[PDB]
Amino acid sequence: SQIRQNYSTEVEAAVNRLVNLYLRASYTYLSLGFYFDRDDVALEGVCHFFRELAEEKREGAERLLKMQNQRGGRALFQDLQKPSQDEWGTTLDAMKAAIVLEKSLNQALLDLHALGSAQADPHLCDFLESHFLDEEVKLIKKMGDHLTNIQRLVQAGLGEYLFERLTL
Amino acid sequence: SQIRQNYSTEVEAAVNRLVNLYLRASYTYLSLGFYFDRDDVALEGVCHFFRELAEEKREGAERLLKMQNQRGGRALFQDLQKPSQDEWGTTLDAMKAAIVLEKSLNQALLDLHALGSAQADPHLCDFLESHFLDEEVKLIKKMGDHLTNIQRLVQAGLGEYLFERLTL
Amino acid sequence: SQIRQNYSTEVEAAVNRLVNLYLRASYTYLSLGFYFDRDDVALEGVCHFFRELAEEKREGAERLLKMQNQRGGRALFQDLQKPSQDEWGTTLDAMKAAIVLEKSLNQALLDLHALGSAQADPHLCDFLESHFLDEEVKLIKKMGDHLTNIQRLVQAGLGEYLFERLTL
Amino acid sequence: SQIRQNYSTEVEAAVNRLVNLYLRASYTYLSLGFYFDRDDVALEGVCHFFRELAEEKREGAERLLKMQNQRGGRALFQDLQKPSQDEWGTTLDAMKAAIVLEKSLNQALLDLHALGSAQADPHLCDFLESHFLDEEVKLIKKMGDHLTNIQRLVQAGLGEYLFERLTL
Ligand SMILES: CCc1cccc(CC)c1O
Ligand SMILES: CCc1cccc(CC)c1O
Repeated sequence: SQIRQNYSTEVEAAVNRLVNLYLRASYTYLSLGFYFDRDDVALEGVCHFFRELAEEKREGAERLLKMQNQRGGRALFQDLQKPSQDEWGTTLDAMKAAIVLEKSLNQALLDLHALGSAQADPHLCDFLESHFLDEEVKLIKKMGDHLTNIQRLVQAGLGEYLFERLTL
Repeated sequence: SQIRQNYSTEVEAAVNRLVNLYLRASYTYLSLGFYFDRDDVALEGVCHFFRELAEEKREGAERLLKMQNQRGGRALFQDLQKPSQDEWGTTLDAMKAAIVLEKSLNQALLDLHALGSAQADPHLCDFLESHFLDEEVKLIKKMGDHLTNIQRLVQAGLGEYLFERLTL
Repeated sequence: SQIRQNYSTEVEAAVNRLVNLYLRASYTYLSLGFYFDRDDVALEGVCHFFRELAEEKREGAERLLKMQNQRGGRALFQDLQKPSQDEWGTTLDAMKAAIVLEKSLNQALLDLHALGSAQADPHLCDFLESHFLDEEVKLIKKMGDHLTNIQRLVQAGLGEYLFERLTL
Repeated sequence: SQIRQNYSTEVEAAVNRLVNLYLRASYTYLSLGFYFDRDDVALEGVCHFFRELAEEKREGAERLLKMQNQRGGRALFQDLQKPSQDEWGTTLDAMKAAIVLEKSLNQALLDLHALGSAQADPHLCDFLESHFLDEEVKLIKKMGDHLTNIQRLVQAGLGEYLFERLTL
């Protein structure tokens, strides 16, 4: 590549893996969103919360792909595994599954930053710090806050309704 | 009729029956609306939800009558049977009765579409698809969502109040 | 399902398969878009054309999922197969691959409409006609027009540049 | 210096060298710009592209000098070597020379970031990441894209004209 400079094959490969993780997270949230739109679940604020996360994770993957090209790396796509569940249980179950998911993405970001640091690739390090690391910390904080309020509320049916109406 | 073309006596008669069904549905919802306005029931969001449905079903009947004339059919009116109940119980009872009602109207629409298909009357088929079939599916989806949230909420008095205040 | 009416298990299953086909088409176009953003390919109008198609096909899948829930069907997601190519060749190769893809989606839509017709499901028939069948015919017409102009232009390098600058 | 803190003599000296490299790059682009304004070359979009780069590299040097003073370092200026060529050949030759130049500046930035990291000078590391490293990666990506389109176009005279008219 005529433009490629200081960009290791190890980072290029890890960026392609992180793209797959973000697209898989987007797919998981798409499934979560539509589950809460079911007529027998019917929590529209929960549906909107997850649908908006599907969109954020998709945008995250496209920013990584744009960066891959900016550095002269080559995008390589793999299958997207279907989400781990077909039905997601209560808002509480779903928010616990969402935090598990986000912590895995954050750990993948931290591993990639560690690789870029070892490879002495400061553009990559800065890119992650600028667009991903702080967004994940803020999102995990918000989910943890939601989890705490959901738990304080669970008359489990009444608590689920009020959280969706008054917080989401 | 100088204008009548491809419009069978069977469809003309079924359209007149469907007009009666819609006017009867309007009347049912008028009764439901005023029941929830009773000082000893007093759920104003429920009253408004049903009153607005009375108006939609009346408009539905007038659109069918306009179509009957546009095709050269002849409107024939019958008695409107009084609604099946004088008192409608809880919001839950009422919303279950409303979904029963809407499913009967949807089944009458589907039967009429089947008749128009058999009679090779595409204007009729399109008319139903354009103005009625999707509106019924959306309305039944909304009622099913309401029923699910009402059920999750029923401290039955508190649940009824909160649904009327926070959803309707 | 309390709301489900006239919605066959065969249509429900075929809608879930069509969702997977649209998401796979979105993924293919995402790959096509980023290939044309490569520094050694560098045709930005081509990249934008495919990126915008990725977004349309994703929206198509979400409209199908919303309809599945509106009818009381249950969304079931499968793996998304990676796109069939890692590198897409010239604009001409890519536009030929895009038309192949769109014709497969159109054929899946026509098969689903045939199933809904056989199952006497007019809401489904109308839904496809309203949101999908005409959009596909218009898109295939546009791609065929692009293919004809690309072919008339291929001094193959000069022709590729001018098409991207003056048409896209 | 009353304000100097954690700022090593090695970084201070390297910043002064990087100022000289940026001013020399500005001078090179000034020469490139005016060459394309020659009546016997006459590619005004190329001239404007390089003139605007002369201005960016000059601004880059002034930002480094402002930072040198903010840290309590002392600016020391050296001769600016004249650009390496008096005539720059075709747009293609010139864009290849520009990418060579930018890669040398990027490598000097990466070396300075490595020095700041070794010296445990995070303000310097952040300063480079914030104002220089991403700008260079974006500029090198853009030049690589231009180089690819120039090459696809070279009827070498016609290709040069069309690139200047339709891209620049
Ligand atoms: C944002 C929803 C979504 C999920 C999974 C895969 C794709 C392909 C672009 C997608 O758009
Ligand atoms: C922006 C053009 C330019 C080139 C080289 C040197 C100087 C001195 C400021 C200059 O302004």
